Amino acid sequence: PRVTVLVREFEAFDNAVPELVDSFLQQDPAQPVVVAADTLPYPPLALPRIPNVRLALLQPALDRPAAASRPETYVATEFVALVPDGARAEAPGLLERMVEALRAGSARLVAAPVATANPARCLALNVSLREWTARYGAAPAAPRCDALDGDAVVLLRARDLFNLSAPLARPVGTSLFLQTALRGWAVQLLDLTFAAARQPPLATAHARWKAEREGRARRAALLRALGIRLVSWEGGRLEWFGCNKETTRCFGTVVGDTPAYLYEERWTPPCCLRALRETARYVVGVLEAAGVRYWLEGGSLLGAARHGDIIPWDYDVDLGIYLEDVGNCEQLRGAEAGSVVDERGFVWEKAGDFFRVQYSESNHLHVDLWPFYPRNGVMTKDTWVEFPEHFLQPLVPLPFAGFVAQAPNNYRRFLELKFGPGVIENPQYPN
Amino acid sequence: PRVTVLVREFEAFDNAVPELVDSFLQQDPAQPVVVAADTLPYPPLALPRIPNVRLALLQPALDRPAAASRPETYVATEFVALVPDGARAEAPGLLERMVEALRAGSARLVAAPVATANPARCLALNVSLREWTARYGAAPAAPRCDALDGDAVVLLRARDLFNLSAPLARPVGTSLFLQTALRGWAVQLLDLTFAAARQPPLATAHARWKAEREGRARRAALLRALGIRLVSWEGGRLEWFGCNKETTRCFGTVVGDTPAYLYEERWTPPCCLRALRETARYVVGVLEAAGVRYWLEGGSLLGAARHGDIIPWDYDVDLGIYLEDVGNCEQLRGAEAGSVVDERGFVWEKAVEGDFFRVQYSESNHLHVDLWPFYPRNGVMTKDTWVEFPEHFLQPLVPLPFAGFVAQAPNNYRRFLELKFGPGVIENPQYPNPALLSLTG
Amino acid sequence: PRVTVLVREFEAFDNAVPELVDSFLQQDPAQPVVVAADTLPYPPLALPRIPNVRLALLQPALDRPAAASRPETYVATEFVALVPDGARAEAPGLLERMVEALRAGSARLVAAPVATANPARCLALNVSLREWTARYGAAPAAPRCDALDGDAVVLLRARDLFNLSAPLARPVGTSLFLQTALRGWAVQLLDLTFAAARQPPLATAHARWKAEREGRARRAALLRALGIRLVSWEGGRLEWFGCNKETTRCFGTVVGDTPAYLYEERWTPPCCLRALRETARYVVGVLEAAGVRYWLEGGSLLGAARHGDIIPWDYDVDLGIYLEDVGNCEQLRGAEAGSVVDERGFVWEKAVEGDFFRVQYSESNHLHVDLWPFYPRNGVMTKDTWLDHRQDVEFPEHFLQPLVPLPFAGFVAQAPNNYRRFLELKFGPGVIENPQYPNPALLS
Amino acid sequence: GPRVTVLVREFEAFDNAVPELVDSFLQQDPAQPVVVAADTLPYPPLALPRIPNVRLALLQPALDRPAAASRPETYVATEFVALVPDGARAEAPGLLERMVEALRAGSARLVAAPVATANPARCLALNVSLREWTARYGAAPAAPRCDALDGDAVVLLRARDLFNLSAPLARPVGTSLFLQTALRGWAVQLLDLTFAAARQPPLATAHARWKAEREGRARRAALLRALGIRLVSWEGGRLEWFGCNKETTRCFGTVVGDTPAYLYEERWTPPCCLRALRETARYVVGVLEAAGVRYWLEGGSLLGAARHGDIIPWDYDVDLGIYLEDVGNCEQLRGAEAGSVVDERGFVWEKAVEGDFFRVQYSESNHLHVDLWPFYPRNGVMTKDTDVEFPEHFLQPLVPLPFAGFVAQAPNNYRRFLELKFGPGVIENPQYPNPALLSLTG
Ligand SMILES: *[C@@H]1O[C@H](CO)[C@@H](O)[C@H](O)[C@H]1NC(C)=O
Ligand SMILES: *[C@@H]1O[C@H](CO)[C@@H](O)[C@H](O)[C@H]1NC(C)=O
Ligand SMILES: *[C@@H]1O[C@H](CO)[C@@H](O)[C@H](O)[C@H]1NC(C)=O
Ligand SMILES: *[C@@H]1O[C@H](CO)[C@@H](O)[C@H](O)[C@H]1NC(C)=O
Ligand SMILES: *[C@@H]1O[C@H](CO)[C@@H](O)[C@H](O)[C@H]1NC(C)=O
Ligand SMILES: [Ba+2]
Ligand SMILES: [Ba+2]
Ligand SMILES: [Ba+2]
Ligand SMILES: [Ba+2]
Ligand SMILES: [Zn+2]
Ligand SMILES: [Zn+2]
Ligand SMILES: [Zn+2]
Ligand SMILES: [Zn+2]
Repeated sequence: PRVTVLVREFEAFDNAVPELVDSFLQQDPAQPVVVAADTLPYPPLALPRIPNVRLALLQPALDRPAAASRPETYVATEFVALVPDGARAEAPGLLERMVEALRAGSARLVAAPVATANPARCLALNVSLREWTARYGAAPAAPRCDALDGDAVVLLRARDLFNLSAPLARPVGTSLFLQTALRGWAVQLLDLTFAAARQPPLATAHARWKAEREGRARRAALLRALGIRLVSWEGGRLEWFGCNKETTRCFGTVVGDTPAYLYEERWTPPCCLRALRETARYVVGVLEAAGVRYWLEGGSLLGAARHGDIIPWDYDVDLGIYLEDVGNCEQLRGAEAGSVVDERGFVWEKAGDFFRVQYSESNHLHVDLWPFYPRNGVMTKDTWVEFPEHFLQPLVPLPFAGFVAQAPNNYRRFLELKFGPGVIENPQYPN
Repeated sequence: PRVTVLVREFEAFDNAVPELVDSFLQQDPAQPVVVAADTLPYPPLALPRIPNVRLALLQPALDRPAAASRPETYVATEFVALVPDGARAEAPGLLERMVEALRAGSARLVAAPVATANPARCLALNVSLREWTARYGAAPAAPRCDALDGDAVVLLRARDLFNLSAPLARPVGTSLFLQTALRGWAVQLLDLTFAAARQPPLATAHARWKAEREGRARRAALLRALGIRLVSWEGGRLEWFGCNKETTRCFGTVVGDTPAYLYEERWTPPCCLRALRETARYVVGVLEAAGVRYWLEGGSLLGAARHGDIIPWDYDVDLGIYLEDVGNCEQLRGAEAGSVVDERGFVWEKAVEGDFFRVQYSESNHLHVDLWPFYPRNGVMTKDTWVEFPEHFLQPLVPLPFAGFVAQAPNNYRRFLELKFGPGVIENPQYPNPALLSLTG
Repeated sequence: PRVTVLVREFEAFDNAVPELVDSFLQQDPAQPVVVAADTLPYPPLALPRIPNVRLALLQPALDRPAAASRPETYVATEFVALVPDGARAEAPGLLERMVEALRAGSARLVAAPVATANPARCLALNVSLREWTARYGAAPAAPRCDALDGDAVVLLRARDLFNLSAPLARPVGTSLFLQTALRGWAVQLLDLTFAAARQPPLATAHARWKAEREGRARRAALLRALGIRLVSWEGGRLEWFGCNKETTRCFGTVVGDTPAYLYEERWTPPCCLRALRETARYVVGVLEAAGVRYWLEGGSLLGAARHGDIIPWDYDVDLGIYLEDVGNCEQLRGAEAGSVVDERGFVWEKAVEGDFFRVQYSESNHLHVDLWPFYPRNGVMTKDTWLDHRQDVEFPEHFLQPLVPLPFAGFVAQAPNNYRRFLELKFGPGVIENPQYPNPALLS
Repeated sequence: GPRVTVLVREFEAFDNAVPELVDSFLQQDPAQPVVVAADTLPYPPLALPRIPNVRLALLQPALDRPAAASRPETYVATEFVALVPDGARAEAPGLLERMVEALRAGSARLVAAPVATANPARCLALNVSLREWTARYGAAPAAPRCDALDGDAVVLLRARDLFNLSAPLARPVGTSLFLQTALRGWAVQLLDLTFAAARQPPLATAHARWKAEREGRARRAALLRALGIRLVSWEGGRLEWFGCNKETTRCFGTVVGDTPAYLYEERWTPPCCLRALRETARYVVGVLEAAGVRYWLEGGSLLGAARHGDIIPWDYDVDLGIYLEDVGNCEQLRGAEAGSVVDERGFVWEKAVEGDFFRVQYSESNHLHVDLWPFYPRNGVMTKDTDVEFPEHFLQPLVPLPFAGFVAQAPNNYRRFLELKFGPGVIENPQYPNPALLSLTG
């Protein structure tokens, strides 16, 4: 029943780690304690310089072996307890009680909230790497949950913790449960409680605001490194960690009509789809304002017919327009002379049969506009397939990407025209 | 098969790695080959789908075990051959030649240049972590070297490569030899040449420009992460990677009075020393032009007397001045009414705590020269806040080299220093003591 | 099951500890390993400087806390395995199998021999601190023993090993089992074998020779530090670690008639008793050949009457002689002129107290026989100077006419007739049947 | 409840006043905790009161005791410990809590009160340098705030501070305690309180004192050797040595891979070894000057001379160059080619294993040495046909240079000479040993 206390979540500029360590040492003078950090914390932690208390520095160093930054090599015991800063040991035998709870139960992780201002609460959590998304919500089976929000001591076996790909990546409260929920592991929120530090850290408003800003930066760098572009919550709140109007798009130049994310066995990053939807809405608005006849085309019409949205692995939007109405829209006659950046940041280009509207100068997610003209009662272009004009007389309202778009009438027939029978019900899933 | 080809230095957007892997397989279909990358290379490498060729993705991922990001997981042979993009295997029996050479020699690394436009050259290298410096130079004992500049296949034992802390940190050409040289290991540049790829990568000026921009960015991040603040060639062609006029100073606020670098078992970043020398020179220039009597004080006078420079673990400069001369200098007169940024960015302030003056390098970089006003009563120099000393030490002042210029010092400064610090202090430096610091705090 | 490997038995000048530690690291790269030494070994051990392999220096040091020299603070695991130099991990998971047997069995220690030229064997062991003796013999209930002889990996719980007073005193093979056997613990000798080092230490006869010497010196210092004077084996072989003719006696000058070892709740060291018996045997042989009438006196007679030997907490021997006979013995004649060293190294001298003689084992070892001269006044034996003990009294001469044989200290000695009445006259009724310390007003 | 445990460690079993000491403290408070600590059971018996608050702590391994029994903290349940020397007696009541009150209100982690004996404690300064194996004592400039005490004092400090040291009760406590506390930068405050002397003071006769001092001196010498204190000095003088000498082996023995054992221990060269090196250098130089052998400081010896006029503190030998053509002028050198020569003052002169150089050892047992490297002009260059080769004008002429306490000869413009051999800026950038580096590079 030997447990190593492992401290990872603290701020060098303001912490209660010395009190934390001394509290556990008072219950057992030989208590193994590992404080982990990326670089040597300054001001000095001034931990007891005793063999059972050790500081593990996790970044590479010119004068250290590979083993010196691998944390399992500091942990000899069967069980490990992640303790956040602000916790202290008061009553004895709490770690042993958590161990017997873990062995008695069926959850590979047990947790005991710390009585801070934000004690841990259960949460549900669903990770979809394919969609670059993590969704949180209220946990139906509490005290059994997928993740925790707030402060808690977490206990698990060392073999379980250190076989994870990133066991001590910060913030631990986000990184750990992303990895354990993806593996189908559960955490049991026990009824035990650890007391708070008698002199808690981040006592002033400046200190707390400084810590929250650097914590938000670490959380953003973590999610970007691990492929989470979107955190969403039950209730609707969204947290974005991908591209936007002032950045480049997430994947860059496609070759051979296969974007990079497909080889990573993922679909389109949700931030990229968001920009495409917003550009589709903007362009349609501009076109309808100028009185230009447009209709959904290609995979955009297909996605609209299938589920009213962009096909989740597509990376552009295709609209058809009447060649005759091109002149009615200022952005487009300007696009003939050269690239036009309008007042809202969108970039209209002609390149090439067609026009292309990019989300911004830096973010090259685009809507392609393909002009057709009626010559035979058939709609046709001039460089390269054609379709009869009666599919556009009239056009029908069709939900797409958050707004009501225009589609050819009888568009399921139109889609079997362009793609073959059964296209809507048989999606061509990437493999 | 005893060697595993490992490819780490290449660019996703333009490379010849397929030709590389193919060239080694054309000589032995069973040859073990590992292409290592942080993320899946795009466009697809389309490497042969055989068991002995593996793509090693070294970044941690939510869906993978810890072992997947450890490069030793992918190598099961005794040696590793680090092959740069642009190389190719043509003459059979070349890796076995490098094995025989390394076995018979005393160097732990052997290398063969590749016949590109930039073939490997032999270099000397010493790494001082205390001084945060990588000193390069021409290799006196060539073809036994400390580092290589250029393209080469480097062969060493897998157990050696993967015991390094950062075995595949990029650029490998920089990261590997910083680690091996610090360990006292040599690389032996053999009389063997690998051919270049028949379609070499980065052939256009544009491709090269993008590769070089990314490569320099990776080098800069690598040196900062590893605590190399200064790179030099033959003591010149200095390359800096630390603080400057526009940044914070490297160590920030001292709580000790023991700056952070002492707990890291190093000395003052050269980076910071340079700013201190710059500021001391500028302040002395200002004091002399304004007619302010100054002299080197405390550890600055001690360092000047010892070796004519700042003590390499100190972090400021101290000067004494006559108090009655303060009025002669506009920055100092302005410093008593509040903080003044002068025309060259230096910040002159009057620390109300100690009744002294402080001149910062810049508004953001708080390396400073301190000015201690003394005034004579009864022929003793004294001040009213806190050692006092007889004025005859200042009558007259003598020249003394310090920090790249000639400074003023008290006469009989060795006596002066001995009365302030004790006898023999010039000869017995209080060298930093990590063990003791670990004990006292 | 987590097991820390702990290495204590090795020589700095010649060892295979690097091979040992690497052999366990090849089975588990994070295997916790503690090498313990008294001082920093030179030449350098050059262990892997990785966090799971640590060097524990048990010396005091000005710049270290108390914890730095307490080995338990280096061991965080439930179990610890003492591994000797010259051993090697080859099979996977032997430590796990040893843990399993310890859990399943009743012994607090389990052991696996090492395939050296001298694998561990199973031994019985009784420790008697009161008698300063460790008695070894063949194991009656093997493979369950009190002690081992030879090289073995010994696995036990850290809480058990580090609760011992001297868990890592060298030689561990002697020190550990002296402590565990005294506590009634057993060591189970398992049917598992660790391999020997591929390049074993002490490869040359010279290197071996200096190693056997410094081990012998360490063992001797260990037994003296722990108060083991005598070690015996099943064949009857004895090794001594105390008194001899060439040294000082073990205990020094006695105040209050109560020697220092009694307050340590120990009896007379077995080496001091041996010297006392060989001195008694010699002195009696000299007096008989010289024609001096002697009889067992005081506590020596009492011990003879009880069990034919020196009282086990006594520290001298007392004999009475007719004073008219002193002139018959050359040593006694010389002793009145001064201290005499005789043909066998014994020292004869007239004492510095009450007109009696004293015979020392040697010049350096002052264990002695005291000779008390008596003369008959009127059928009553008496002296002119008397020490202030209840045992120093006049007595009737008829007790000496005639003397009777009585076994004492391995030989037949002369005793007063009716020695029971003689002893009760000098000590009070029932003295033979009621043993007590020389002075129970201080210690009983 | 009492907050101080009296601890008695400094006493002699054959002659002490410990029973009086214990009784005096129990007479102010019968429940006062008192601990007498000893390595073995003191004989003759102490016969201390058989009450629970009086305990004999035996600090010896024993076959029939648990680990806790030999640990002194086992016996202390109070926050504070008062180390009381034998010869003290408690008379004025409440002296211990005045000392507790002083300690809490002050800023020294130790407070002390002298005992009114023949040798009352006096305040001292103490600098401990493990790197130089030296304890430097002197008068205390900021008394009554000290680093160490000399004499008899009751010393009070927190139990957790005392029992956290490596050797809290090592004898003599008056030496071991302040070596450890001064190294930690702790201070002792000599309070203006005084304890009374025992009514019947111990060691009252000259013979008893002689025995007591002999054993104490023996304990002190063993303590400084075990703790690595080779030299004790008072005001920089009155040197007291505890290392090697002319009749012993050198401290670090045989060197493996030019890395002497002291470097791995994160220290520099022992001061006894440096002293012998300076003696041998001065002697060899004097012999060479009297015999007419031209010599010059070479290598690291010259480097130390130019830098600070002494052996570099982590070097362990001295190197001199000589003209080969002058070897015949020296008797000891002439004999050195034949075989090893012990000269009239015990120094040993040898021609080397190979590499053609001469070696002069301090003595037959102590192998600290000066090396002599013979050169000869071949053109204008100095060479040994088996050290760097350098132009001969650096020797035309030689210059005086302070070194190791005398004046030695050096190559002219030794600064240029040194950078030709070692590299630019060598005099100015010394790099003391790097044990962490050493740990990485064997
Ligand atoms: C994760 O998956 C389940 C179905 O397997 C789903 O019902 C649940 O809502 C998902 N998690 C969240 C937080 O929505
Ligand atoms: C991963 O788990 C396996 C099996 O429990 C174990 O052998 C290994 O040591 C673990 N990895 C660690 C703890 O880094
Ligand atoms: C790993 O590197 C360290 C250097 O710090 C060394 O102590 C250790 O022996 C190395 N292990 C191997 C197998 O090279
Ligand atoms: C140990 O003591 C037991 C119990 O009296 C006894 O039977 C046995 O013979 C003794 N063994 C030895 C080796 O003395
Ligand atoms: C102790 O060191 C201080 C500071 O280095 C010095 O001023 C003082 O003279 C030293 N004292 C002794 C006795 O060496
Ligand atoms: Ba499409
Ligand atoms: Ba200073
Ligand atoms: Ba008797
Ligand atoms: Ba040298
Ligand atoms: Zn995106
Ligand atoms: Zn800097
Ligand atoms: Zn004896
Ligand atoms: Zn020495």
